[PDB]
Amino acid sequence: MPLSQLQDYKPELTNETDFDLFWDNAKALSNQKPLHAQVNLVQDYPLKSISIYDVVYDGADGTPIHGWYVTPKGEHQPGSLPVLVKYHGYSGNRGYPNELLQWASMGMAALAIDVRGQGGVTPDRAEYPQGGIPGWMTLGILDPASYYYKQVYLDCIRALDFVCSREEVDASRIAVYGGSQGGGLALAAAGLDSRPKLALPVFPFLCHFRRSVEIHASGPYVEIKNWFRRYDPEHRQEEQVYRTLSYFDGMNMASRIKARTLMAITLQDITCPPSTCFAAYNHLAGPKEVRLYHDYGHEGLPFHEEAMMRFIEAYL
Amino acid sequence: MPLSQLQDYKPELTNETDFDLFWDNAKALSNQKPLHAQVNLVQDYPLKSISIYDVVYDGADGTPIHGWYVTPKGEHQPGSLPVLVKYHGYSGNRGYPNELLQWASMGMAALAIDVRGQGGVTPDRAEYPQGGIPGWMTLGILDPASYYYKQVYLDCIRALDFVCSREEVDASRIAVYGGSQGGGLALAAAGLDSRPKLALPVFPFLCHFRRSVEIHASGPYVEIKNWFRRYDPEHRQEEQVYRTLSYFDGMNMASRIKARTLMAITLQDITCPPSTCFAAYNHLAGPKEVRLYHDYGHEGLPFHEEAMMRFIEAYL
Amino acid sequence: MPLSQLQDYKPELTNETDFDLFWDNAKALSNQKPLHAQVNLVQDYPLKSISIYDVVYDGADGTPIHGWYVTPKGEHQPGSLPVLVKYHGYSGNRGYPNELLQWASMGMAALAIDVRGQGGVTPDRAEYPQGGIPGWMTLGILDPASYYYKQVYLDCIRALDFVCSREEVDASRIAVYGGSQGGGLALAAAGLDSRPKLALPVFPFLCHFRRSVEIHASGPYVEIKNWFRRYDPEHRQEEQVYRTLSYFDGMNMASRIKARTLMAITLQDITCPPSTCFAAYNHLAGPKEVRLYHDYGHEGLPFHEEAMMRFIEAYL
Amino acid sequence: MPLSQLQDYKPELTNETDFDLFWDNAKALSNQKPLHAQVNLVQDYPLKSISIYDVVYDGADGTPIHGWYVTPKGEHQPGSLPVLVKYHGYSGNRGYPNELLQWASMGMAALAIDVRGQGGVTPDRAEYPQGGIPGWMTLGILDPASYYYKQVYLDCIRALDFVCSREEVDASRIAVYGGSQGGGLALAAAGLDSRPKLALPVFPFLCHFRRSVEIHASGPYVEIKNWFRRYDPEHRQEEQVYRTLSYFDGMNMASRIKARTLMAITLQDITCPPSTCFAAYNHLAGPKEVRLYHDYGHEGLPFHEEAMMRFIEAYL
Amino acid sequence: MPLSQLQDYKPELTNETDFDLFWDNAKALSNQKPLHAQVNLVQDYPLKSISIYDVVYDGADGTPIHGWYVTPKGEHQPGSLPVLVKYHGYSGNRGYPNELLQWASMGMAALAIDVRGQGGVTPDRAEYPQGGIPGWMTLGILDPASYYYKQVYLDCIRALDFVCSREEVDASRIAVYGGSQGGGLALAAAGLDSRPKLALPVFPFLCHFRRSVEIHASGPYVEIKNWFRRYDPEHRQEEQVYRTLSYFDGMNMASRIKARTLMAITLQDITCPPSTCFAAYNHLAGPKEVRLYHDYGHEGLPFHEEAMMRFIEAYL
Amino acid sequence: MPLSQLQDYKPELTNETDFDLFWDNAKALSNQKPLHAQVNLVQDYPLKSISIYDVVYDGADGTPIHGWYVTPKGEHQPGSLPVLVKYHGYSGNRGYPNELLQWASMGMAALAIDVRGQGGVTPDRAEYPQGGIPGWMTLGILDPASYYYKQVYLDCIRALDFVCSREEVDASRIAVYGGSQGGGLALAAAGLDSRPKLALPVFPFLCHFRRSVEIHASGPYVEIKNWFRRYDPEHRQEEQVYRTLSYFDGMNMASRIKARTLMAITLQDITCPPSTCFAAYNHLAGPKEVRLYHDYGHEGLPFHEEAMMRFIEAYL
Ligand SMILES: [Zn+2]
Ligand SMILES: [Zn+2]
Ligand SMILES: [Zn+2]
Ligand SMILES: [Zn+2]
Ligand SMILES: [Zn+2]
Ligand SMILES: [Zn+2]
Repeated sequence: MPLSQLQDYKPELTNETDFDLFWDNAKALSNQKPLHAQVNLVQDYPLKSISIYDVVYDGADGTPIHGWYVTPKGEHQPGSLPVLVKYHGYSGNRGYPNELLQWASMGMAALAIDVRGQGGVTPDRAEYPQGGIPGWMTLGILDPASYYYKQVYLDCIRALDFVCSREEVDASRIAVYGGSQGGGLALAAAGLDSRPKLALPVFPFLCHFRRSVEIHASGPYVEIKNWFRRYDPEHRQEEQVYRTLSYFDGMNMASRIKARTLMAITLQDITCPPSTCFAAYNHLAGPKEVRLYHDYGHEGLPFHEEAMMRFIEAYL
Repeated sequence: MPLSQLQDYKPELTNETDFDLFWDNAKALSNQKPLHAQVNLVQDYPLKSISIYDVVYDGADGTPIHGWYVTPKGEHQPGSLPVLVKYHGYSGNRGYPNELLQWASMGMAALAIDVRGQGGVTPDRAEYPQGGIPGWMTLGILDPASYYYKQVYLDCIRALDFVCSREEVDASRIAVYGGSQGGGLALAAAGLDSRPKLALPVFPFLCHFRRSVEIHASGPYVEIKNWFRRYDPEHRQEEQVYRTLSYFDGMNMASRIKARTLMAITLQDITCPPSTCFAAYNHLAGPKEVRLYHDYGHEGLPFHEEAMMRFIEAYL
Repeated sequence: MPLSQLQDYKPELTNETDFDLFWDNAKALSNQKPLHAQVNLVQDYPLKSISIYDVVYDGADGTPIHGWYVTPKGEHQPGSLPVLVKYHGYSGNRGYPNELLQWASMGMAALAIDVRGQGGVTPDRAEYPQGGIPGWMTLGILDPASYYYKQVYLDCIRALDFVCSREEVDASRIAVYGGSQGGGLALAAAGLDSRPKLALPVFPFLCHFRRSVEIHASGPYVEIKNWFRRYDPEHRQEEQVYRTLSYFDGMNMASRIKARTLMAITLQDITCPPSTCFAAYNHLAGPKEVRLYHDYGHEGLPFHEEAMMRFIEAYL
Repeated sequence: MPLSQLQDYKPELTNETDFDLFWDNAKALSNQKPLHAQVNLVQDYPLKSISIYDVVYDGADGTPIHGWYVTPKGEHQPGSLPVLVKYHGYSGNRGYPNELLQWASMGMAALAIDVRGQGGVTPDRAEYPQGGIPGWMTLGILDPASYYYKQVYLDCIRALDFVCSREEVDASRIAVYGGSQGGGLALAAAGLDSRPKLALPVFPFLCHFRRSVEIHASGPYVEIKNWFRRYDPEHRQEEQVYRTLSYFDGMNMASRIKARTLMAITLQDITCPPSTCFAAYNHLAGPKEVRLYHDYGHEGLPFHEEAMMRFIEAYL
Repeated sequence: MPLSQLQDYKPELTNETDFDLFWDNAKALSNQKPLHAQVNLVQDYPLKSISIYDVVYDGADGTPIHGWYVTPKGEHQPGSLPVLVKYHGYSGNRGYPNELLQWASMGMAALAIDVRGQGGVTPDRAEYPQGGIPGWMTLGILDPASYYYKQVYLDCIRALDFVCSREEVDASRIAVYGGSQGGGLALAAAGLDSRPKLALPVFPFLCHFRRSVEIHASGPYVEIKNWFRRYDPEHRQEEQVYRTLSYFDGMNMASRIKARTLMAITLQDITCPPSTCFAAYNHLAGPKEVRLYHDYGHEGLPFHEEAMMRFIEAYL
Repeated sequence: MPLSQLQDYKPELTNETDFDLFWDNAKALSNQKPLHAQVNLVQDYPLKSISIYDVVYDGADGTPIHGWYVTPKGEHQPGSLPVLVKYHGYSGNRGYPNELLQWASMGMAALAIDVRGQGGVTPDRAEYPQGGIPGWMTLGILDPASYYYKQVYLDCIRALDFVCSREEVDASRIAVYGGSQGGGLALAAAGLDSRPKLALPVFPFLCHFRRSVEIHASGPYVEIKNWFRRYDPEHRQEEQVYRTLSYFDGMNMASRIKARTLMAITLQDITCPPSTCFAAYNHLAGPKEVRLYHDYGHEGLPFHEEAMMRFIEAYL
């Protein structure tokens, strides 16, 4: 897709008429299950200008979700610290505490959590009706009530609960952030919950699934293709598959975001094609900015750090 | 490693002292769990020379294992039919019933089963303490009691319980067969159970783990290397990782096989490298024969089918 | 080409006005040359349900063409058995007798032949006026009377004469099938001869030659571009190259097919692109069905075996 | 090379008798050229807990070398701040000020400089006798006095003079750090200068040149091979090429390092192969530690940040 | 862009209003530096049929440009000999004198020169305000006056002055030739100077710069993309970049060429895309002819030698 | 293999006892069959310093062999011109008359011929008993009397009868030259016939077949490996295959060469590996010289032309 085409690219929403009903039912599941947040301070870490906490809280179905919570060292009044909540890339994990340093040295608290079952210490306790393709995208794909990303989305909202359980945190100054899957999950946390003030998705995955699969996006979108290869080579269940996926689709989530958003889009990206990123961005309901990186694909953006900082200082 | 060294290659066993104890505990756990076999005749399949059953039995933890059970059509006396159990490759499934025809046309019954959680309708109900690398090789890798392949090997022994429960089947004429993961599973079945008379591993996976990994074998062995990359970059838990895997290592299973064995090894194979295949082959306790395909890798072997037919006709 | 355009794609036929006269003359060559069939029962083969014959008969120019002819065991009444003729892929051969087991267990005969000069025991005794590119697609390319595929199309017709010469065979129940080049040869056999009742081409090669070269199909179509590279850099003989190949083109054959046809088309195929396959399917002159496999390329299709067996049970 | 041998690989020093005399003459010539340091406070950076200066100093031939110099915010006591000098990888640059954040938040000053002529605003004003291969590895390669890395190794040392000219900086607590080319530059700086107290090379480039080229390392070592291709196909000038490179070789620089060294070595690295890194490590004249990452090549080492930081805290 | 559109493709010229004034200011400053042309006869080169000279003249900034100059043997009259000047590919050099033998066996003189800085003995003495990407495409890119190909273009013209100052040579029968980079230089040579009678560009590089970058052409055009990556990720300096490059574009030069031009264009070339070559061709102002090699990419064209010889004989 | 042991690598000759008898017999038949050479002068070729002839002679089995025969223009005394015979690379052809110009300008006659069946107008009249792999390496491989290179070798010896039958040629000053397959044919022409004075093989193909195959050389040796994949997966026919190829092997030919030889060997060559070329070099019987190009693979060698020209001046 050429560029002035991408910038007006606004395909029709795929949300089923029961989208909000499905979600507030899923949120009722979460409301009945307490956080039971365990927070243990790490004192053997060499950075020293920040406080580092090892965190675990219960997901809606009892899965213990692990994170790192970091603050500036020193005394903080109740409701004084802004907070950034960071979600991570497909197969990754909470990372190391020092990657939250930038946020803490701006005066902010920050949280990085594991996505259940991925390459960390957080397991996946949900049960699925059938097997799948290596990875997570195809687990429970035939029914949205059992789909892998239902409990993931709920784990991501309960991270906002954890931050607001801390009295030093200012609940009116929450940003959600992430690259790729991380960016998908920030769109969903800002789409499903009212509390986030800013969203900063970078090349978000989990957007416009039908198109992503159709144009042979690389990376984890190929799992959905491999699903059809093994389960349904004539595409007879195609409709059930894309219907299930519509409830988690970032484009549908974007139509319900009122938070101010800064999106980063990379024009040579073949894992999260920019037409899927622009699909979501142009359905954003609140004010928004975009950074277009013409010659970058799915990879590190060291220059984007400073743009995110400016944005946060201006509006958080 | 050159061919004449391949066949003198007999590295030390890595079985811990309690290998047999770990397994007969896991087996006694399976012995308390009835199979609850359900069978259902497929009506209107194009082949009318065979009867085809859609089959489900419970694993030891209650997971419903699906399969296909195929016999020559018509009457058979109790205890008359020899039987072949087929196990499938990594990520695959029970396949299609026409792939078991060959066996039925030789007057045999045959069963193919799903491996739990892979590309089939058979899910994985076991719980793991942590997440993992996409795939199944790293689930529960820190403790053999909770490791993925524990319940897989038990499902595979329970496939022998299923075929032995068929009244038409002759329980003294059972063969176990599979390629790659399939071949590893057939060495497990024959290693952990006395009933199989023949074992037909094709390029068996799950053999000589520490060598597979260190010589940088491609395919699923790479998940173990990626475990290290994410969880343990200085290899401080390498000892626990390879002691977990030793309980499941086909080289240690081979040492308890008394069945007559026909192994295929492909000399250009970078996925199940031939030194790891030879290492298990050179520890087989019973009679054995090998087919060496010099210019083939990890790929379909059209000529091998005939070689297995002759072996089966001669000895089963 | 996008799926909705693909299905309606029906380009102009390239057949020259003397297309049927050429083939009439080429068939008169075949009429001069008797078969001299030799049939020899294969002994000690492990499948005892079937009788397997090792077969040779002469091509029109005298080339000994070898095959496997397989029947159900025991005697059969004159004219009783339906028969399947199998043609193989580019560089392949007659295969192994066990690959025709499925047809015998359905109560049918079957025949698999070598294509002349390819990777079996059947040489190519035709003489060509010039050299060529490695392979067979460019031999004699400047004159259809001397082109590689004339004597090949005639050996394919003579395979049908071989089967009708068998006492047990029913001439009114002949099917022809094959994949890739075999699919092309099946199209040729049904379009040039009236005897075949069914045709089952899978992603057929030798279709819409000028398109297949122009869009840069991989695999053997590349030999034609290489021909221009070596013999005709400026495309001065372009019109004569495409004229020669128009006489062998499956799209032209398909317009003369009255047999009922089941075609498989793989949508990601880059060796036999689907626009070229559909170009033939949409010129077929008899009843037709298509199976379209969205996420497969040029590869094995284990699900298609059952679709073919059903088609043959229904219609042969 | 297998691991235990690799850990003890200590090949013979290639330094000419000349080596210290050559560098004595090059350094004396540099000391005739004032620094002419210019420093400009960056305003309107979003962080605010650090002071950020845009920095330029003269190289020994007048080239204006650019950098970022970063301190914790506020005034500091004379001679109080430890300092980290970071040199960058092949083709890169001084990066972004936020990348020096972690050093500053430990109480340290930090300087990141451009390597002359590579991907930043610092040109290269040195003149060379011939042309060369794209890149910088082959510029002046027939004469050590005109070789690209002579003015580069002097620019790096003059970075130590710029930090020492800052009143806040403690000259007895200097650490030199870098990855790849930067690891190479760090070994040179610590080897040709007596001021660095710590060296932290990550998979250093510019070590054991003759072995690097002849085991066909990837990356910029390829430029040297291409030099032979273009200028000397039969290797008649090879002894002059390797004599030149010997004055720059990290292994020869290591035998002159008395500073305490922490080296990161990647085992699968094919750009800076592990034998070349180990050759240097085993010639280091001071106290040393190694981190050996088995499953990592030429890539980011995020776990390594924590290890450098603990090392800086115990010893800087 | 398909074949019939390619041929008519005549995009708008990008030359700025001051294009002619940029170039007569660059020539003014070239005019003031005398050629200082020196020659030197090579002794026992094995071809005795030809006179072989090792040659050196000064570029406009005193860079000494080395060449091979070849004439038919013995002494010649004043003004008798026609002459062909050959420019070389990206990163290459003057070649070997045997490569000019064919032009000399036609009773011509021939000159092949090094392009400054590339893979020969000729250095580059121009100074640039910043660094660059490895290679030469990005040196001085922000400023037309400081751009790498300014002095290159001037050295290519002064090659003309060198041949025109040899007594044997006939200034009215000058041809300029070369492949890829050489093709672009030949374009610029015949477009900036009145003297060449014939131009023979082969798949010229340095043509239609914006298009070459935007369609992801391989080879050196990718350096301009890597420039934006490293220096300007949001393309805020896109305009100055392409402006600079417009002073050097073959398209703009070709407008001013009144000489007679034979252009080889390769339809599968991904380094020098046929659209950019046809853009330059359809802007030629004098007579022209084209050879369109359909199945050739960026490579040797042994058949094109004869065509160039025919064009020369007929018109030089 | 490392260079020191390459230079002393002289493995065992694989010639059978009947190697000389085989070739005695094939040459006796060849000697009974006249050449019936036709020779027609080419007109309107732009060069003029040369006389060019289109040539055709009969092979020993009746294939018409086509070539180009080139001399200095004008008349010449009987027996006065030395001659170079050029054989081409695999899939190639006689090339263009301008590529012989170099040899003509030295005062020589030059002949380039076609290899039967390859990318020219020369067909292949031989009959083979079986099929093969695409290309010509496998044709007739189970029997030396029918092997493809038997009649090629004889046609190469008949190129010498053709040049000796020309009045102007000096039969005592024949040189045979070629690269890759051409180098193999040069070695066979010098090993089978007594007339050539010089041999100039460049990276000879057709050497030490068993090694080349078993170390996985790319290019046409891969045909022999593909022969085992298709015909003989378990290598039951490996000694018949290598016995056939031993009759054609350049290493065995080299044992019988009396002529003076200049060999170019490329050290990074993966198509014609250097140990296979050294195996031949080290069995040469007469005097010899080598040029080792250390960083070159299977590609053009523009510096080698001059060294060959020096060799020919010195010794022809
Ligand atoms: Zn959707
Ligand atoms: Zn182990
Ligand atoms: Zn056509
Ligand atoms: Zn050295
Ligand atoms: Zn432009
Ligand atoms: Zn041999």
